[PDB]
Amino acid sequence: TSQVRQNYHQDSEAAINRQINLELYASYVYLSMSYYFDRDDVALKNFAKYFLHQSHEEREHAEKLMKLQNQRGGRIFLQDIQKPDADDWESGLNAMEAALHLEKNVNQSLLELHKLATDKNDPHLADFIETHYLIKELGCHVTNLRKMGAPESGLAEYLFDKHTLG
Amino acid sequence: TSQVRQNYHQDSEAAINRQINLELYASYVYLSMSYYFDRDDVALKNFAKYFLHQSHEEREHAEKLMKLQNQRGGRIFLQDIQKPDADDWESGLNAMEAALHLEKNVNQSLLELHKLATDKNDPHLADFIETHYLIKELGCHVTNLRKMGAPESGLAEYLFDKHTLG
Amino acid sequence: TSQVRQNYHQDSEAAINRQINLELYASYVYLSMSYYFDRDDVALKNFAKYFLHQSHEEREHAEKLMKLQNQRGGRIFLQDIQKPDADDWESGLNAMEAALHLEKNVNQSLLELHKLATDKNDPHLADFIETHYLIKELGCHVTNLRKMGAPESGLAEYLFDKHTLG
Amino acid sequence: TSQVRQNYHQDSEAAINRQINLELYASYVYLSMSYYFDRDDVALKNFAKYFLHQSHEEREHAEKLMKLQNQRGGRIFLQDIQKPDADDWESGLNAMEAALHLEKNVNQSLLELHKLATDKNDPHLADFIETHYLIKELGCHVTNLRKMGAPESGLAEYLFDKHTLG
Amino acid sequence: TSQVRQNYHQDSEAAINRQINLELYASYVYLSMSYYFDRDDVALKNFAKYFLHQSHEEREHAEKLMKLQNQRGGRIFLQDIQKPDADDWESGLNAMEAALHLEKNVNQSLLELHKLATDKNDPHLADFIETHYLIKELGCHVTNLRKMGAPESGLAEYLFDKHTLG
Amino acid sequence: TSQVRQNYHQDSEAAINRQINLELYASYVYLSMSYYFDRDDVALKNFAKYFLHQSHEEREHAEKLMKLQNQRGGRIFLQDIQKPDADDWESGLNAMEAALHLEKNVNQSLLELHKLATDKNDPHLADFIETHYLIKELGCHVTNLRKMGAPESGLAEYLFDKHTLG
Repeated sequence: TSQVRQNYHQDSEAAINRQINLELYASYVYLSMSYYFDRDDVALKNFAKYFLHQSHEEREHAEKLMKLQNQRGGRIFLQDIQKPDADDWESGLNAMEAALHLEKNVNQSLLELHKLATDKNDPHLADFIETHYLIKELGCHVTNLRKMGAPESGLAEYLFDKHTLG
Repeated sequence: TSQVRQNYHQDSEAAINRQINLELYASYVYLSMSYYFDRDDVALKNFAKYFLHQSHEEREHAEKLMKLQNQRGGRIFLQDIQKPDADDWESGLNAMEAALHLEKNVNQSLLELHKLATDKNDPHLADFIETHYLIKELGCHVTNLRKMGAPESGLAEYLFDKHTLG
Repeated sequence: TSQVRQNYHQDSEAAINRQINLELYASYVYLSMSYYFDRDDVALKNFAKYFLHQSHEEREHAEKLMKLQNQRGGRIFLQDIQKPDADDWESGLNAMEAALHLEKNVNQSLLELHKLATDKNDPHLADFIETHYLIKELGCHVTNLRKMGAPESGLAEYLFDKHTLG
Repeated sequence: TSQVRQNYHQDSEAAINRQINLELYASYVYLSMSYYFDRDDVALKNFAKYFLHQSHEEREHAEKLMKLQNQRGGRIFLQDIQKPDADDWESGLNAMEAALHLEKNVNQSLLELHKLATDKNDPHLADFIETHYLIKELGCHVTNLRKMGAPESGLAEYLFDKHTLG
Repeated sequence: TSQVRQNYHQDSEAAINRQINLELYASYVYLSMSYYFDRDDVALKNFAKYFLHQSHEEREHAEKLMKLQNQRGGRIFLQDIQKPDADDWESGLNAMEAALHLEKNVNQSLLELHKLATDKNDPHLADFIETHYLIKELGCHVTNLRKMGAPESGLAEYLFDKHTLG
Repeated sequence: TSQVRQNYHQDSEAAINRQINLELYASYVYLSMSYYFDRDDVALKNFAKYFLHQSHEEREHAEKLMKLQNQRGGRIFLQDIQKPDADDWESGLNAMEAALHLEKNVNQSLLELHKLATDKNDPHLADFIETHYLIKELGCHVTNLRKMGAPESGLAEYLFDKHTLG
């Protein structure tokens, strides 16, 4: 090629295709986590709308990644989206850790992306990718869930529902 | 099975899972066709902001099914989300006619859903596709693009962009 | 054929149109009666403003069906609007008795429509019609008037005009 | 017849009960013309707002007359309202021009009744005619389309649908 | 038959009189359930607001039918209103669970009233069922109390008394 | 048992409960009647919106007794709510006539409840009752109607609706 591209590598153009999927995955996942806490033998809305909100949130990420190609110049190639690993997320504490673990791999994907954003001397790519993500909050809640009665306390969670997910 | 269920001939619960996927696909394909029209060798923002905005709405077509599952008593099984057929489309009219067939499909599996539902005695289920699943539109856009010299008269597309999307 | 026709059967399409020549007949009837009461020599000034609104808000049914046909892919085939029965409407209940009578045939045709709307298994049709038009109220005007002494008492007349229809 | 009747010929009235039958027909035609442009294969919204609007405005045009009758101590004698004429109208251009002829006709009948007003010195009858009626505006559209590429250039009666009817 | 009665079976009516009396019983229980908690030896003001609030809504649900009955031209025939069933209800958990078993009952008598409608095609009757009824909320409640410790844990049905009924 | 019991006797307690089932019988009776006038073949809308109110504010007396009961340490032992005599309520005053005739037996009971409150020298019960429920208003209405010629003058009926019940 287009009249726009310049200093943009074919590798870099493939990676975003890769992330565009991975971030789309996470939306699928959190989506999957969101309605598990909406079903009655769990009944933990808030946990619901928390994950639905992280689901809408990574549902973007991509959507801004797709802007990043239709702007650096590349072409967006979309691949299927995968069903999640589980289907009964056991509990609040389990979920978060899973979310906890899902958000690392997502970020690992980017950490090597900037490592590709430097090896191909793309500063307009050596930006934008470093500041829209990151974990740790999803840590914490783990500690906040660990030290309580989770995932036993069912009581330790219905309280975590109000005073940290309200 | 669970505690809320009653008068929910499982057979339909299976199908509920299938719209979930279906409508998701819709939201995928519309996601596709949305960020092609942001491509710089197309640059048709409004066409984007339209498809970008049909994707979000057929997504919540599905979000507002996974709520119907839990509710009537069911259980939500997700599956992979397959890519669209392209992977990057042809023209506004081509995109338009596209959704047309697509929404005709996603509507086909619902009038195929009223039946089975309009039989297995689920007055509940009978009144949540009856309240808000409808396409007509598009079909009436298709017309507005053909008659104007689309999909070649690029001037037709660009004027359609500012007047029936602005 | 039409590009958005789907599950829309021809028996249906032709019976809609047969219903539009009813819903424009009453409008003409309610119009016919609205201005028998604007006559200087009975001059029930509300019964005039009442049946007027009725002819108005029963030319809106027939319109909403025209919005419907055109939305289901159909084609519209209007016919002559016959003229009501008789030009002198006598009095008050007798026209209220007329308007009752008239509403009931309009109801019975829609019941012949919906009964036809579940033979071809149309969800969209059968949900559109049933969410709108009924009747009763006039039932409680014929009574009142028959209960007060109408129509044969002129003081009964004017009072209901001035205390029910204001 | 009547006590209020005065200076009103037979003759004048009958000449009112046939201009009502006319103004009525015109709305029935404007209806037929407005919903023609509400189809899925025509797709002109502002055309469908226009004639529907003249539809009501002639509805009223016929009503004022009605009251004129009773005010004149007349007796309205309603006849059947005839269908069009046309179902396909069938382009933008070919519609107004059939309304122009439609409007040049109804006005032709105004003038005769008014000459009937001067042949009976019915001045309260004349001043009803020369207040809020007549054509032209259709004309200046008719020219506008032709000058634009109708009916050969759908892009014409499109851009006329938004630039003079929005 | 009655003048407004049309397309209404005996049979449908006498069913309404057996669904009225039922929604009626549905309120009485809630009262019995509200003021149970209004005791000095049970001490949950929020539960007490919550079944007294249901008690007010099922009564409305009962008034809604009366009105349809007559509106259908039916003749309401009231019966005794039977008593609970229970005076000690006799914890938070156990109250909910009998409210769930209760709501499933009255909904059962809806679904068979609805199917009653289909076996005659009574579409005005049918739209009164699928608009403003059903449970779930009681489902999604019972779980929470269970998971928290109820009835083995007054500290739970206390805590649930604020954090989901404040 | 009880810990807030003191100077509350068991003739009292068992007479309070007896009084609630009185005051719920009134509600049921007013409710049987409100939707009597809602019948198409009487339709005195205000008679319906009044007695409907009476059935409220006499379903609210009974509730004000349960709060009292539980306050004074007691227990609530509700019973079957017997049904009103006759489903057809004749006319306007006949319903009014009954309506007084029925207040005179809730008051008569209360007056019998009070004499029990001084013979056991209760102040808090003897003050709560004498500051709430009385009668006569209806007394004036039975007269007005009988003065006008009710019920037998349907015109005396409907006016009283409009000028006194509105």
